[PDB]
Amino acid sequence: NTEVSSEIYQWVRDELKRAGISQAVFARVAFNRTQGLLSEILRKEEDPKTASQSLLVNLRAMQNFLQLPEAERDRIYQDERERSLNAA
Repeated sequence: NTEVSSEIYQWVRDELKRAGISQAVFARVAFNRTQGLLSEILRKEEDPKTASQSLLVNLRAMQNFLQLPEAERDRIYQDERERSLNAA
């Protein structure tokens, strides 16, 4: 109804295939922490019902990001090279 369901994992797969970006990006914008973790979380696909504390927090952040408007995600997905260097 309004709880953390398996849809969270399915959303990430759909968002990644729809948007068309690397895991490093979606992982940095979804839940900044450490690369490679998203792989283990997606591989197991364990439901929050039988998930750990650290796991529940991961899906919680991913949900808020997916719930946010596309306009916001677009600005985040685009803005990557904030420190755009210059050629002398």
